[PDB]
Amino acid sequence: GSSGSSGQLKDKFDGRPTKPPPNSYSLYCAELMANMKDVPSTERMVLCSQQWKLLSQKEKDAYHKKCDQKKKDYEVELLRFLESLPEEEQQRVLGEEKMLNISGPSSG
Repeated sequence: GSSGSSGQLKDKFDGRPTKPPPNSYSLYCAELMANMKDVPSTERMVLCSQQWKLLSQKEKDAYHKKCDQKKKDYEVELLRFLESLPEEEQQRVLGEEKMLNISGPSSG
């Protein structure tokens, strides 16, 4: 059936699950650009800023669910995958992803 006709040069959908966006803002950016087929990446990126500024709270909240939702799946897809790999493997993945739980120098 599908023996991999073509490949990629990122290698993101193999080592780790679907990486969820940072927040609704960045998420909407990809959503708008995907719809803005008749708009250059330069206009799209700029549009996402305006379209996001005009969007109401109820509208922005909708995108928030998608972002958070992606995190839920990312955790599961990452968990089922991690456990699937040995300690050594889980260590590398855990020492790169688990270490970065969305934080900086300190909570402040």
